[PDB]
Amino acid sequence: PDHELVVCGAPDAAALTGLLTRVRAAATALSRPELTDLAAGLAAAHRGDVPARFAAAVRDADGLVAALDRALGHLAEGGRRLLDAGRGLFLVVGGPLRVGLLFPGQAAPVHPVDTAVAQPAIIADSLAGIRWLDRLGARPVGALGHSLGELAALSWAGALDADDTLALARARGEAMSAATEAPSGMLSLRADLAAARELAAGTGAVVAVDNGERHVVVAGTRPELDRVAEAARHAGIEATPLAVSHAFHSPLMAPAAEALRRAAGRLPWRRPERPVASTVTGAWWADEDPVEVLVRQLTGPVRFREALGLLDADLLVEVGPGRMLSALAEAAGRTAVSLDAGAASAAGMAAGTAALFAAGAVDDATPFFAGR
Ligand SMILES: [Cl-]
Repeated sequence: PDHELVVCGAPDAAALTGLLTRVRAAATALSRPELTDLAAGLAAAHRGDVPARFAAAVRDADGLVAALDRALGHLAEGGRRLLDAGRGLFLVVGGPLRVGLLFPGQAAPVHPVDTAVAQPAIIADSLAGIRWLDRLGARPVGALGHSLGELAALSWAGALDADDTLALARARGEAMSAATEAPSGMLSLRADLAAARELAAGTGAVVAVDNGERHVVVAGTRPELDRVAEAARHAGIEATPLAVSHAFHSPLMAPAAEALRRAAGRLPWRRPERPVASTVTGAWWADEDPVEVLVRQLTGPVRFREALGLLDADLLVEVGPGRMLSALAEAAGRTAVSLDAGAASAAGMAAGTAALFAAGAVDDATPFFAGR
């Protein structure tokens, strides 16, 4: 892997200080294979009930020394909690913390693209992510899925098996690409929901995605989006056209409901057994009919702002390809990191697994070192 995961722990903060000091000494000027040994040994020896925890995703020994120095300096001034998702560095004394999951939708990297291809590809990566959390015994407090991601969240929560979920994603991708006729698309506004509704009022365009206080996407035909783009310029609101050929999350997707209602209606749906904050309802999932919810998801808005606000969590882990949702979460002042499931680069796997270990949501990092 291009990044190594280095974890360790101790019974308390004083003991962790002593260990990190020894590890720092042992790490200086190690070659890459030597660092791998040091890391693999630490993961084997520091797993189970590990009261005070450190985890970092590092490119080399000098990155490891830099991480240890930050953690040591933090401990030295009496700090008990350092969570730097953008540097893959996590220190927690006296956790566990509450961790929530984020499942991305399209517009996510596909391991513009045809939505019939992208949807099952993305869901296949998210389902691989779920197999990783399962291999780790991860205990998050709940999940949300943005758009297409609601399907992966529901599969994580036990509402639908992996094979039926992937089959649904294929059928949904096919239905959605079958729906539009007249040129249409999406326009992202750097503005809140009320400002977007003011710009869209009377234009024909509607709110498609409510991401946050500074990010709301509207959808409509091309003449409708041009009216909003004109209004946004006059109001001094920044409007960015999206590279998509369909309105999504608007009434122009209604013709897909027949095909999707059929596909979804044959499946063995179960009640979710874990909490899911829905971006269709903006509420906790509480015994909804999943078919009716998936059908109105075609035409209604993505309620990501509302769903993220429900998910009470100190740290969020994105389980899917790319890092779109972690970027949205950080825009809301939340702490988030992505596993970047399916990527060529191990960067996200290392950083995401480090976050899950330091937060106490997984007890054993050894699966990172298996089958190299
Ligand atoms: Cl394992």
